[PDB]
Amino acid sequence: PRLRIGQINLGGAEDATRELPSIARDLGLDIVLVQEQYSMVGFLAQCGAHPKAGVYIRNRVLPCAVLHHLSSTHITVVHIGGWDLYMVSAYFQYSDPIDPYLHRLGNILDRLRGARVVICADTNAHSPLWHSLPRHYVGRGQEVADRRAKMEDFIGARRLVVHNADGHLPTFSTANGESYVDVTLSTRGVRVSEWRVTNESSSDHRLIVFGVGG
Repeated sequence: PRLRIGQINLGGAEDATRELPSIARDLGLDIVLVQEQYSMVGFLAQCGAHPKAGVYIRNRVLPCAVLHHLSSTHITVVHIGGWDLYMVSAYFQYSDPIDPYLHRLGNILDRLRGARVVICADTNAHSPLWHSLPRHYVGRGQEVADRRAKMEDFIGARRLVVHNADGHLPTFSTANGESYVDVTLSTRGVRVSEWRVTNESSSDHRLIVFGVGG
């Protein structure tokens, strides 16, 4: 009927990474787009020596192709056969300029022009688009403001849809407080349903779950 997707930054923790299979089984997730995984595990599609993004395919039989020419350590691109859907897991390194990542994503979207694409990214950016509070993106310095602007400009230029729904738990919780930096986007036309933030993961980030159609 519809694919069940998970999105989660694992904080580089081995335990949070190793608990994914059980969570996927419990919630019936088909695919989980991860960031900051403990890469030494063996159930993740990931690229490079020290990947910061990856894709976990709970059911191996599901036809899934990792697009090598479009993937890198921080952005993993896969194509799900049958559902004719491209999915992207991305990690925008905290404290580093966001520009390089947007250019990379832009190139990916250019090469996948006309296709159905879903992007699960830890943007480490704050915007009312994904329900960040005013105190998260206003009065927090020029970098936060610039990062927000660049992300919003990108989303607009690429005509992408933000699926994060209002009224849900913050996607990131630490000692400094709670924030919303994990975003679920897609090209126009892709139907995303039941989007929600859960407390299934032991990571400081909260596992996002949603469904996508064929």
